[PDB]
Amino acid sequence: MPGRAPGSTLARVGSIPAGDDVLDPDEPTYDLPRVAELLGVPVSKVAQQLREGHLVAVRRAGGVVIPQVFFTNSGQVVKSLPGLLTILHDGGYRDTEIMRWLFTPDPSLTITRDGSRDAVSNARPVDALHAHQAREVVRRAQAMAY
Repeated sequence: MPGRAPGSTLARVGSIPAGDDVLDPDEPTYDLPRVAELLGVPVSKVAQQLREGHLVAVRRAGGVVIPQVFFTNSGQVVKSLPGLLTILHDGGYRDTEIMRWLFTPDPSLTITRDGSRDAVSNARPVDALHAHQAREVVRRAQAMAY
């Protein structure tokens, strides 16, 4: 049928919440001053990234942190990461939910560990995206929402 969809622009911007820390506190994390340090930008620009749906932050004990793993080994944001956020944002998934599936090692996932050559069955999808095996993560994101 002739029926165009008025969904030309996806809503990839909104208010991204910060709530329950999914990663364990011993896992490497970034903090607002540290990200400001990393990108060479003010804290306010870091907050803008968060407002633009480029990055996600969670709260541990009271402090707001951003997992190291959201940034590549080059200290850059993963290109398709705001992309996953786009689909999950449209699906109405909160910060805690995003990291939920993302930090859960999947038994049916067998990927090579980032930095390594070897394959790990039942690994965290984070290593997949960090090693540009992101498509499986995008798939998992899609399956999680739509």
